[PDB]
Amino acid sequence: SIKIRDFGLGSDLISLTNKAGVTISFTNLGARIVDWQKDGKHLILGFDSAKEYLEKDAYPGATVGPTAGRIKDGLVKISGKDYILNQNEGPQTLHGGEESIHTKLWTYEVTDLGAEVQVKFSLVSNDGTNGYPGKIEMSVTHSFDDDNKWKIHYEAISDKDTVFNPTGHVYFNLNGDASESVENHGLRLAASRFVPLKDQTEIVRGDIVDIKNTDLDFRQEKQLSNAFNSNMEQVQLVKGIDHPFLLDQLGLDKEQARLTLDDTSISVFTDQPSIVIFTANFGDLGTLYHEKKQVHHGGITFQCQVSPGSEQIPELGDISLKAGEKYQATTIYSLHTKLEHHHHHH
Amino acid sequence: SIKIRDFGLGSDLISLTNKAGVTISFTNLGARIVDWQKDGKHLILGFDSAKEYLEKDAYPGATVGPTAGRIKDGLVKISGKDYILNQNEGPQTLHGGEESIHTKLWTYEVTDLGAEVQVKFSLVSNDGTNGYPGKIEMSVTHSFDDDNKWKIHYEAISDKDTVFNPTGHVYFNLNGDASESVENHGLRLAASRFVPLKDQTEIVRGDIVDIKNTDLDFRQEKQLSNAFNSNMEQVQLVKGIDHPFLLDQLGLDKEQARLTLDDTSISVFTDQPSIVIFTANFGDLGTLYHEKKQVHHGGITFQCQVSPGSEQIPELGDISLKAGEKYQATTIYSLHTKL
Ligand SMILES: OC[C@H]1O[C@@H](O)[C@H](O)[C@@H](O)[C@@H]1O
Ligand SMILES: OC[C@H]1O[C@@H](O)[C@H](O)[C@@H](O)[C@@H]1O
Ligand code: NA
Repeated sequence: SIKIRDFGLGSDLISLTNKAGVTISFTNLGARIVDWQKDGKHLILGFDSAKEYLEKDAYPGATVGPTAGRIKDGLVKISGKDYILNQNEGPQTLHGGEESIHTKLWTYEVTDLGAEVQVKFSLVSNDGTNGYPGKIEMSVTHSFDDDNKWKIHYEAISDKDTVFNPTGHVYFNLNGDASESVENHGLRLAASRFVPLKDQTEIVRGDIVDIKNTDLDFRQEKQLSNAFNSNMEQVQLVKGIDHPFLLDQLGLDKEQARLTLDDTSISVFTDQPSIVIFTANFGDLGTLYHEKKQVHHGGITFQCQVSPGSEQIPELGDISLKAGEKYQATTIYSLHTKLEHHHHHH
Repeated sequence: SIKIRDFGLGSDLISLTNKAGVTISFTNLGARIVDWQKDGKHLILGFDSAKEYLEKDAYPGATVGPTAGRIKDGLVKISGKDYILNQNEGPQTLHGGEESIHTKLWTYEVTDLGAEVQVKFSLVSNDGTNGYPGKIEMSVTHSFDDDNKWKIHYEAISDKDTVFNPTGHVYFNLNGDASESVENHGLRLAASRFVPLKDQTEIVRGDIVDIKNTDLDFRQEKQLSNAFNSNMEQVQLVKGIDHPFLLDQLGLDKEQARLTLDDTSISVFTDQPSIVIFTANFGDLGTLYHEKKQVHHGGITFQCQVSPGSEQIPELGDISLKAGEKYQATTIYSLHTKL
């Protein structure tokens, strides 16, 4: 079933319940996921109204872009030309600049396919918005089906050569409580390399490093605590994880990551080459989620996209988008129960 | 009473009914007025869903900007520098360029003051959007009261020197039906001059013209048909009226214009210096409003703002907005019924 109601400030909340009783909800403010529950338990982080997002943290569950991540000095090269984008983090352009797409009300239409329900959000980024050549006609379709798969499908076409590499900013916390650290979760991730950051500004260092057999190696499932407790330079730098991991094998058909807690698992599939993992390294900020003070490490993202830093590390990819060319990207998060045995204590 | 409902594509329809039983409705799609009715008759033109506006005509009732009207060649100069804005009508920038603020979903908040209810719409125009320096934080407040006064109050702040001169694009039609020409309405307007158009491109011609004692003199109430049947080259040029009229006396307290049909009249007040009057000169287009095919001359606007063409005729004013300055504008449409 599908339900809709005002979510505040003119945004709406679209709630779907599939045949298995699982419910998931989205808002057109930032074409974002607001909640995902199983048996009354929140699987992700979210707020209860639109205003909270605007006042507390606008990123959670949002669609971010046009370019996700940081671009050093806000400088990109588009068809031999240098362009400077809005700089909202020091000289850096983070997540598309200020008052970006995650802060706008997108229009939308719901399509009921029975076993699947699609919520297609649309927005036009005008030419020159935040320094980006356009216009860019974007759409993000969020769908949920009877198989417990939440899929995000992105599409875009620009009138001019530009750059495009958006992502989905959901945070998971299988504890269903922000005040509980995700160090108790098990993580499997099919990636043998990562992109180190230069320093506190978080721009890329310039090299790609092999992480096999270090505390960041999750090719074989291990608890997140292993990473959090690590004193490896990079972990200490950011007080957790806040990095792009390069997938070893590409393709929508492969389970790239799996996050488990007891009997619940979330599997990640995508057609993108990297996954930026940020573990809510907010220290004592304590943003309130459902009246619970969020803890350091109280959430984890799996932002699938082309890795940030390609400006400096060309091997990472090319995010350019040619005029008239159709962009597409697909990321899927699937929920499972008793996929494996995970019985630990922390 | 206030009622909020889905208006399509995620947009909302906010309807306010005052003590007199008059109903006015707005949508956050373009911070716009959708309907205004008394005793079951529509006083303005509007559609029944968001999709219609997008498919048929996105301008009716909307907040248009950042700059309302046409800018020759899309060119403006800011702090002595040339800037080219998005061109959406040939080389001109009309109503802020393509996919402008009238096509965006604005956020909003309703404030019930009892005798008056306000709906405050907000939107951020990012720096560089359609060529305009910013970011510009804008808000438009539409309010309605028990005295039948519909007021629009604009506010904006920019992080950078830029240009700003928005307007409200409601079309009135006291016949309550689009298939009926407004030629039968009487119009009074406190302006002795107007700004002629150069040609069919509708860019300003360059001069300011005195209209005293011509078919366009409405200082004394007159029926629109007069203007409409005029042989004035400017009338002939656009097939009706599509021009900026310069108000003789500035100030919000003065009734600047009045539109009448029978027992019903609309008074216009504004703190702006000009009113752009466009009489829906669409010929056979036949846009459908409420299933009624619109006729040529089936509507009239009162776009209060600084006259378009200031790029070429500086006497008209200056639409620059310096960084950090707060822009304000107010326009009121007051409804009256003779007893
Ligand atoms: O929400 C703010 C956070 O956004 C994440 O996507 C970035 O990776 C973090 O470095 C940043 O602190
Ligand atoms: O909606 C399009 C119309 O907008 C009006 O404000 C302009 O004055 C007309 O020239 C134009 O045809
Ligand atoms: Na809505």
